[PDB]
Amino acid sequence: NEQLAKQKGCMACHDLKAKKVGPAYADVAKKYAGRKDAVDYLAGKIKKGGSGVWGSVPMPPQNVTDAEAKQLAQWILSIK
Amino acid sequence: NEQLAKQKGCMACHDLKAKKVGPAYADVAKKYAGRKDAVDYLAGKIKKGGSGVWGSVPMPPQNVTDAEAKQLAQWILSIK
Ligand code: HEC
Ligand code: HEC
Repeated sequence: NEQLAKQKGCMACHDLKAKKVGPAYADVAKKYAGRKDAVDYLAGKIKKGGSGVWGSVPMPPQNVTDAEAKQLAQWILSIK
Repeated sequence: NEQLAKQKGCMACHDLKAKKVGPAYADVAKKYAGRKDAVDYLAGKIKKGGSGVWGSVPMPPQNVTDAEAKQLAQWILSIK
């Protein structure tokens, strides 16, 4: 039960339910750290959408330019 | 950049950084849905700790009785 989980400190490292469907940007940055094709890969994902890397729920295609997609990819890749 | 990510709606489905190291309970429940040994498995994980199912950061052993471990497992398995 939930009150026992709280009183035991469990909720310091767990949530009940994921608050966001997509991966956290720092986790994306870590997965793709050290890869020369990461910006091109991600900029295309962000623009066209995709599924199956992190799970089965898809990212819909996003309303960004190629420029904006590239920049978002560069920014996410710097997150730490 | 971050302001473009916000203005594009990206933060509806992403965080910058994971807020918790461990999996969300609803995700645990889904992974283990439909398994007769799930309560025994999880009660042991919660009590003894573990790593490598969700990632490499370990769950330390937790200060719970066997009773409490079993109940926490039963509760997490009901989360949806
Ligand atoms: C607004 C322009 C953005 C930007 C910059 C990003 N997203 Fe998403 N995203 C969502 C889901 C469900 C996933 C996982 C897809 C899969 O499992 O393959 C993602 C993934 C990403 C990534 C990583 C891509 C990869 O192949 O590793 C990145 C860099 C990313 N997104 C950026 C879900 C959503 C949304 C839900 C409705 C929304 C809105 C966005 N994402 C928006 C954006
Ligand atoms: C307080 C008593 C609890 C309870 C009920 C649970 N946890 Fe944790 N947990 C943490 C990490 C990093 C993981 C992943 C471990 C790996 O990758 O194998 C987990 C995992 C779990 C599970 C799922 C276990 C499985 O094998 O699928 C469950 C049911 C669970 N925990 C319950 C991290 C932490 C903590 C960080 C310091 C703390 C505190 C807890 N967990 C506490 C608890």
